[PDB]
Amino acid sequence: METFAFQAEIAQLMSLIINTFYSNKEIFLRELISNSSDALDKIRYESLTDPSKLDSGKELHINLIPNKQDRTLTIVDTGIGMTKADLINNLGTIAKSGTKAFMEALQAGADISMIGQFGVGFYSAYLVAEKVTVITKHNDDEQYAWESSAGGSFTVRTDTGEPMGRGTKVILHLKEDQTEYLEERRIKEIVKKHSQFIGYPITLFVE
Ligand SMILES: O=C(N[C@@H]1c2ccccc2-c2c(-c3nc4ccncc4[nH]3)cccc21)c1ccnc2[nH]ccc12
Repeated sequence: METFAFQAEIAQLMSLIINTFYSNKEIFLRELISNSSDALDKIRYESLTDPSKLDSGKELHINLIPNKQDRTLTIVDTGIGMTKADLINNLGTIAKSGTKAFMEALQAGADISMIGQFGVGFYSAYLVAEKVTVITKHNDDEQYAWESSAGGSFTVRTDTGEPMGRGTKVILHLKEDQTEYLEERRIKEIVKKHSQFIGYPITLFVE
């Protein structure tokens, strides 16, 4: 397991998300489902020129998996996934420019719910999670696990878990006071409100 330091910009954004008082937290699901949808679009478009791109799995879907025992909400997609380079360097670049843009928009009057317009909606996960674990598999790399509980650092290591084929799993280790997002009625309510038109089947698992 390797440990990396977040750059100043993104670290500050993560702290604002965790410290700022904001009641409309439910938007985190909309943002994560949107990112899954985008990743699914990417692998699908690539498969149009190179069909073998789907040898690692032809199904294009999104699964929402709540687990009360572990107090986690997992979003799983069979999208393009992320390579090690994406996890450590590429997305670090996007996180910096996106954070800078978003922070300047906030001082103007932009709301936290507009975070997705700046390419850093992923971080809205910290509105409800104390820790986020990302398990991902890209065709050009091996399966990796990225993880961070804020505090200025994150980790990356090869994942020895169940082989995914291709895609991304975003595991949200929910804060003690945010367990409503593990309730079937609550999740269904949110999906219908913000993601009813996503072009991929969204299956809400139950327990
Ligand atoms: O939302 C997605 N991805 C995010 C992301 C988005 C924007 C900026 C950084 C990061 C990041 C980082 C990340 N943030 C950093 C900040 C600084 N340095 C390295 C960094 N890596 C680490 C893991 C995951 C992610 C995503 C991509 C493809 N399909 C997906 N399906 C479901 C999510 C998903």
